[PDB]
Amino acid sequence: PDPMKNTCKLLVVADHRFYRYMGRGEESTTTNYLIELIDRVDDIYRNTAWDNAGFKGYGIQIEQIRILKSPQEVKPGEKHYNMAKSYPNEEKDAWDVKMLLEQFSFDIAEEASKVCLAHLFTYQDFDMGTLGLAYGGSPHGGVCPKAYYSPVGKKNIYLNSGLTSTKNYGKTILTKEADLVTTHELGHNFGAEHDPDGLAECAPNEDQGGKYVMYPIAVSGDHENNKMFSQCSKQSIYKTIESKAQECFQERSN
Ligand SMILES: CC(C)C[C@H](CC(=O)NO)C(=O)N[C@H](C(=O)N[C@@H](C)C(=O)NCCN)C(C)(C)C
Ligand SMILES: [Zn+2]
Repeated sequence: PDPMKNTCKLLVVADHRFYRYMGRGEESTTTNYLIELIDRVDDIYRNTAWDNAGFKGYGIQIEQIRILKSPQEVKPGEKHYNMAKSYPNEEKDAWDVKMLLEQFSFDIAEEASKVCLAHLFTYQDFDMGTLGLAYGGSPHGGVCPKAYYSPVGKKNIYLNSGLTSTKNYGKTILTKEADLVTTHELGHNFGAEHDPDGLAECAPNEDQGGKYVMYPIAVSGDHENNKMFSQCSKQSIYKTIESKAQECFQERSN
């Protein structure tokens, strides 16, 4: 690994929802939560041997934390990821998660072109227990800004983004749970797809340590494998990490 290029710098954004409900309406409380979360998530990444050998030391660090203290005032018909109402159903507490990710990508496109990854932290109750979403490892996107011209948006947007909500079923999720969501979404950004039941090695039984972080069904984090990447995820991220490090990875600060 190139110690000069082993860290994916992040642009972390907290919308007014997160600021109010998670940060208690205080910058200090909001940034502290995020700084500590990314650090724990980083511990997972830095310590992972993508090649089960010496290809490790790769992780994430926050470059900028943007805090949107109040909803984004918009003109009728116009939408923004930080606006007060949910879209498309203003009656629901949350946006359709997919449309929200696209909107976030559209709105922070300018800032996203200057970073390895952009991650939105919000506080809205997504339907059917969904906690987050991200580009990369699908059916393109992920680490390092890749342009995509949006016909509807009339500009280039970048697919190096993801989001995490710390609210599910009417309550704030446990910090141990939030860590898992971000690790999983960032996992997608790093190229990992979900672990398939078809490969036991990548989706063990509860008596074998449980499932790994990229399993599609949320894992409380009370089982051993829960906060680790399976061999399937490792292989994917390993392939991705190589062709990408030189492109946008930087040197770890500290
Ligand atoms: C951290 C997890 C892995 C993220 C995924 C979504 C995903 O794959 N993001 O990239 C999720 O929220 N999964 C939900 C989940 O497991 N949520 C749990 C809390 C749930 O609703 N469990 C009860 C089922 N009614 C689904 C969509 C499966 C309901
Ligand atoms: Zn997923």
